[PDB]
Amino acid sequence: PECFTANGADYRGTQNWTALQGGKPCLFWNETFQHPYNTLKYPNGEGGLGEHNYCRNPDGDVSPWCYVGVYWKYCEIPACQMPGNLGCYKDHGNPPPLTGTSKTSNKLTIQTCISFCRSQRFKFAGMESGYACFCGNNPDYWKYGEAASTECNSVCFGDHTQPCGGDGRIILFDTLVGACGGNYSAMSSVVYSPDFPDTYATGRVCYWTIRVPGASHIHFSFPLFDIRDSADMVELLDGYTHRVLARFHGRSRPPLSFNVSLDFVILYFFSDRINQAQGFAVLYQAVK
Amino acid sequence: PECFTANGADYRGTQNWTALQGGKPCLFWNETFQHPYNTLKYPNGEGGLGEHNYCRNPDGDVSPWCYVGVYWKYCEIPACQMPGNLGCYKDHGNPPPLTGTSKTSNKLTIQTCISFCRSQRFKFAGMESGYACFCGNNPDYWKYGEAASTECNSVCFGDHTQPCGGDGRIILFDTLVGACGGNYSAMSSVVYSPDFPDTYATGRVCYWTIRVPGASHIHFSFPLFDIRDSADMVELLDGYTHRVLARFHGRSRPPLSFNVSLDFVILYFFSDRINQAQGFAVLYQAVK
Ligand SMILES: *[C@@H]1O[C@H](CO)[C@@H](O)[C@H](O)[C@H]1NC(C)=O
Ligand SMILES: *[C@@H]1O[C@H](CO)[C@@H](O)[C@H](O)[C@H]1NC(C)=O
Ligand SMILES: *[C@@H]1O[C@H](CO)[C@@H](O)[C@H](O)[C@H]1NC(C)=O
Ligand SMILES: *[C@@H]1O[C@H](CO)[C@@H](O)[C@H](O)[C@H]1NC(C)=O
Ligand SMILES: *[C@@H]1O[C@H](CO)[C@@H](O)[C@H](O)[C@H]1NC(C)=O
Ligand SMILES: *[C@@H]1O[C@H](CO)[C@@H](O)[C@H](O)[C@H]1NC(C)=O
Ligand SMILES: [Ca+2]
Ligand SMILES: [Ca+2]
Repeated sequence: PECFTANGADYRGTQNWTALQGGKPCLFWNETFQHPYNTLKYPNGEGGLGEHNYCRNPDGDVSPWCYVGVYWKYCEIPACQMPGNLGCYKDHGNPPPLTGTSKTSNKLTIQTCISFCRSQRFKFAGMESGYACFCGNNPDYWKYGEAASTECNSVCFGDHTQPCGGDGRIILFDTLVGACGGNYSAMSSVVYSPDFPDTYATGRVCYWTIRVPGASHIHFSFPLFDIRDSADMVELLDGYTHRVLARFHGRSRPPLSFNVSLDFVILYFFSDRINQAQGFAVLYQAVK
Repeated sequence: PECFTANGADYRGTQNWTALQGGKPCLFWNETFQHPYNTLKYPNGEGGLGEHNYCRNPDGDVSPWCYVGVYWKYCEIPACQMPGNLGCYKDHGNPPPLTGTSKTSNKLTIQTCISFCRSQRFKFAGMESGYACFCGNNPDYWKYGEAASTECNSVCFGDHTQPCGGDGRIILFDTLVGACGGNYSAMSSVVYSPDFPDTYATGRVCYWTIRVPGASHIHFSFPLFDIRDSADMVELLDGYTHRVLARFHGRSRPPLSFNVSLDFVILYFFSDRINQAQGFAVLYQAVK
């Protein structure tokens, strides 16, 4: 996976066509001087612009894009799909792709939808048309077929940096995403900060247990780590002893990655009441 | 103040009469071998027993006591009254000492009463008879007079380690006690962990601001510090910069005391979801 955000703001791969099939080539960011976004407005490489023509998302749009009057287009990047975004699917009406429950909200975000469905004990949450939230446990949310991820790019009504599906198009998420806690026993998975992909709420204490029977060690990486405060903190505890193995906060970041020689770890997050930020994504991989 | 707990479990002063006036002298704990409590059952000085006859509370009774068939008695120790316990007062009925609101609860504790009143925006909370909670903003809760603190020693129905008043006797607390947050501007005050004097709840994030216009420094001491986990933590932040000045947790305790050369500090507490403990009491004293 090359993206651990919902809008691929963290994408830093080398796709430079709007689509791998039938796409247009991207312009170079160090020559797009007519346009708002180019390397001269953003020295220091902010949002990943540089001396290339690779798809990027520097302005908080819903997906990566590039300059190509249609002077820019979204890129359809298959590897850029955060873990837990299960895809964009067609919704032909009756029955719907998820059959559990639904609501509409003028402030819908991915997480407010996810959160609504999770509450009600549903496995899957789907957003359509920017404002409609569908929940379900149905395994066959793909019933009407997959759609290009670009057909799910309506802005969420509550957050314009986030995609919320489309007309007859539903963007699907596992409701574990951004839960405040959870048990993980898979060989490898990703854990997101609470409320992800919204910024994390103030005053959260959340922990997740990672227990992989038979592991000799577990490898941790933090492909996303955007925690604001010395007071916000992410901690890994030894599961058996509760000893704090590592403490990360806004002023002491994680190495690319590191290994813990345990089969049982507890990841804790504490959020203060000062400033919120995008949060984190931790990828763990157990090794036998 | 010689006690920062509600039952004086932390009292370590030298009173060895049950009362300073008309009292009986206490027996020595290193010769009370008939009794459950003595220095041979508790080597390592637990609950402050040693080679003395000083009032102590090693068994989680509601107040300090000593051996003197009435073979033991509570001690009436004027200095042992935690900051925010405003005293024990007479209640002669109509009108009551606090006139705001009331409830009864089979699980009453000091904090559940305090919490109920605070919620409703009352300054004062009072417990009577072990089970009755009274709230009020009335300044004259002392209207019927003070009583010996020993007349307020009914066990709280929800916590037998805590006093909850008596028949016609009300024990009074400032509702700031154990609040999850607050602003302090006094020259000196005490801040307690959340839910104090109950053990702190799991999953709390609380902060209190101490801002004393014109202070050159603020002196902090921790006369009580009973935090269980490496994962629970108390932190002091610079108010202007939010820099974490000191981090204390279950495995790294505070010095007797220390000074911060600021007029503006934020005290933060984070409580994990593993084990709770009695909590803390921080005494600050600003200096000009
Ligand atoms: C895409 O970028 C690569 C550099 O990674 C470059 O070799 C190639 O010229 C690019 N293709 C197009 C059409 O820009
Ligand atoms: C921008 O950078 C590319 C890749 O190095 C370079 O080939 C190109 O000529 C540059 N264009 C300008 C206007 O700097
Ligand atoms: C972590 O785990 C693997 C063994 O599975 C090891 O080969 C690799 O070098 C380790 N990485 C670090 C940073 O220790
Ligand atoms: C009280 O204890 C003090 C020691 O601090 C001792 O001098 C004195 O003998 C005691 N008085 C009584 C009656 O025990
Ligand atoms: C206990 O300690 C006191 C104070 O030191 C001492 O005077 C007394 O004789 C001791 N009694 C016994 C039985 O050890
Ligand atoms: C703290 O403050 C006072 C000045 O008000 C100073 O005299 C005292 O020595 C200080 N204590 C510590 C531990 O610095
Ligand atoms: Ca924060
Ligand atoms: Ca704890």
